[PDB]
Amino acid sequence: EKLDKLRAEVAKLDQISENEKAGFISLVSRYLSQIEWSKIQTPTDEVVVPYDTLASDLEETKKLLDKLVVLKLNGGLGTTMGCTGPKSVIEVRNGFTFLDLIVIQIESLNKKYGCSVPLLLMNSFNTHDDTQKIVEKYSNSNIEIHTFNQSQYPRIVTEDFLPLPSKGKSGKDGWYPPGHGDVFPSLNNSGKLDILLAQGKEYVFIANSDNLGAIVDIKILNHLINNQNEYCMEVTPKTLADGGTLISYEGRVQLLEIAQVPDEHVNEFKSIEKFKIFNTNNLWVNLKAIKRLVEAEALKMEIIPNPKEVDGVKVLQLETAAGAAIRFFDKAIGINVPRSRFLPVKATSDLLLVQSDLYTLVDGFVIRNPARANPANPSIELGPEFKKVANFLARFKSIPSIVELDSLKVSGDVWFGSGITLKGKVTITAKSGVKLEIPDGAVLENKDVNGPEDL
Repeated sequence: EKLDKLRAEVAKLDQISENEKAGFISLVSRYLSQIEWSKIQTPTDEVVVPYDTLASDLEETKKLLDKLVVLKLNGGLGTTMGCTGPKSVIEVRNGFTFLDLIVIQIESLNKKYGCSVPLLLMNSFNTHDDTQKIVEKYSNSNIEIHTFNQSQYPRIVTEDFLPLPSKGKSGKDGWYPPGHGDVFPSLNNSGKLDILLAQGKEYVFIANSDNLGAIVDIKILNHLINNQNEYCMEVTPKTLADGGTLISYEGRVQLLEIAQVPDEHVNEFKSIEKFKIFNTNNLWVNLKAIKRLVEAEALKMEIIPNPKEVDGVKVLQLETAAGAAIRFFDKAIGINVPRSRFLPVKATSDLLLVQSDLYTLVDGFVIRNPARANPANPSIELGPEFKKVANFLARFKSIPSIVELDSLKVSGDVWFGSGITLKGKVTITAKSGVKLEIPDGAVLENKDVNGPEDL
């Protein structure tokens, strides 16, 4: 029994709590111990509710908001985009970080309705101390901000299936936060869940701190209160560029990810024709239901292995997803929302969009320029030279105007001046060894640039 050998070594660790050891051992048990395609059903409009059908007063809206807590997933670092510290503290636009804008937006909500919707940041051991220091700057803000630290699990050395860390030794490299599905046991273990319940809060709105579209939506909250759904996942129509989908399966809604799709149906799953929606990671969950299901040990989400290398040594990081929890909640639904609620910043190409003239900031909210009639955003592709935020900023003296852009692709050592306008289809391909400069004031429209001769 490899399970006993691992549980015994986990028990000797002194860096994490007994609750965390038990949760990790549980994940390992499921990992060590596929959907039936013919049973999958497309959700009806009663199971995935189109946003246009939602039922449309300051004081009554306060009564709704008084039941809400806003939780932002803040356990991840800015590594992908070349930044240290929490991903949420990268600057988005006009010097404001993701977390800055979240705070201003809740301040706006509190002012308009005379409420105090609490903000709860779910940190990880990778972000918690920095976030504690950072949230000192909101001390004078019209907001109640709290934080908690999610679970800390040991990485598993793949070769011998033993924990990487050891008793009484430091080192972040030995550990990992076990995904966003951990929000539910962590809300409980940290004590925040009992406090929220005791305060009369009833629903938590969960979202990634890097989704600029994930604002509190009164119509959605109103629907949940009126119909007592225990869980609502916001989905949005699939495009070619898109993720897990909601299905009806054995009489209730559940998330389906490609990992659970048998090989012979992966192409049908990946197609655009059968599944029309995907999960935005905007989640609304009933707090009493979480407590019930955490205490019943019912939240047995699919294990996501997420393997990694620590100084070239292969490790396992067993994780779970927050969206996968939906199949355990009663009266669970999807809501199919417009894509304006799905604006994740995952790459510097997304920063280009939000920092451009395509958007502006209005009281903390990211507002799309109405002069772009096309509701689709331009496609933007940049080479690895632009991967890191600082390098992306250096290579754009100003952000080009892209209101009329269809698509931009840039590769090679390219440096943009200021005051540039891009229209239609623009490709810029700097050949090997060429440091290509796009001049100040350039207008590029339906143009392929392959060298200085094209400028």
